[PDB]
Amino acid sequence: GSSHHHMKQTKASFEANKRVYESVLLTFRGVDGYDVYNCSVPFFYKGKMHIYGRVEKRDIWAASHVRLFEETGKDEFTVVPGFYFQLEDPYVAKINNEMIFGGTHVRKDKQEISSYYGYFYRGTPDELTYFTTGPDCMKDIRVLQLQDGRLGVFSRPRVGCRASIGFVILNSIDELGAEVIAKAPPLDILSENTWGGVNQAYLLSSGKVGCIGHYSYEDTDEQQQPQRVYVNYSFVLDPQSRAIADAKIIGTKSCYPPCEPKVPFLADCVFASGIVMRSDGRADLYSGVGDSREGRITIDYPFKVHGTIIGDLNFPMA
Ligand code: NA
Repeated sequence: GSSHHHMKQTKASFEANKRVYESVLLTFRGVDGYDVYNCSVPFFYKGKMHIYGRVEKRDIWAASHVRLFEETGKDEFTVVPGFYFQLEDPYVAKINNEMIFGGTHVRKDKQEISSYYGYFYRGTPDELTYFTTGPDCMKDIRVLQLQDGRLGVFSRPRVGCRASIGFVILNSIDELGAEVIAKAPPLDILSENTWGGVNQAYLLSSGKVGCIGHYSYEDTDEQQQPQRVYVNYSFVLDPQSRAIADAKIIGTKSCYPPCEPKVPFLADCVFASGIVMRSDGRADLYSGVGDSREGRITIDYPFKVHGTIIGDLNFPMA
């Protein structure tokens, strides 16, 4: 698809000191011959765990779609007939008891990518209605509902080697559009020669925002081959002061079971999906692995000092 054609020391510390309690790859049924990866966070609908997956052949020129899957066994998901989107990298949020769903839409002219943008949909998994679009050539836009009911919006401008995560508060999802996302001011998250993005935002009991995302940079492996490193990253935003706290690596490719990446320069790449709280007080971190599989690791809850999650991703029928 679109992506395929100091943190280095922080990562080496993480690789030495990591606490991983469980480690699996997900099995997907019903889409044989496609890879499934870079999913949404899992959510609940009709009493069942579901996830949206990015569905794409291994070939770097193959185009992505998104399908809905339902949990049919432990770490086993079966495609739900009847729901397709022409998108990459799907993601979900709950705003006023409604699903907001998004993905990256790729526009082509004479078999080459001409533009891409975030498409946003609202409703429930049985019927999602496309309603707004992000700015030209931006991805990694994410929303959540804040403690006062307003809409937090994360942007992610990226032009060559200049990238930032931005953030703006809107009154409601009815204001979400290209110009307000484009004008979101920067947050102090990404360093020079790095990139990254929010994948899933959570409202915490303190009123702060717990972010699960990715942090990325260029490196060279032991065999002196190029790698675009992607790590699972967390931080906590204070939406009033805009201060960033407790920024840290929470997962890396070595945490998940071994698997072939889509291309050789994604051998140390994981693209976060989100966390699900467990019966044992730990977090299940779901992630894309090598732009080819979806994995799950059990980790310490990454927002302990800033509070527990407010609300859930259990979606009511319309
Ligand atoms: Na991407």
